[PDB]
Amino acid sequence: SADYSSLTVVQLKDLLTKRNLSVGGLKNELVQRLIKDDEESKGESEVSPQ
Repeated sequence: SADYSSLTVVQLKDLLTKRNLSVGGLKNELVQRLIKDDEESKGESEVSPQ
């Protein structure tokens, strides 16, 4: 999630291509995009109480 921001634009763009993510956004956009996708895959915090 944070390691992405540490990577270069080319590096981030490469990971996005492999992940099939939009690389049109700025570096920060690429980081949040990878962060969201990674968090979403893990399940993310979302439950419906009853």
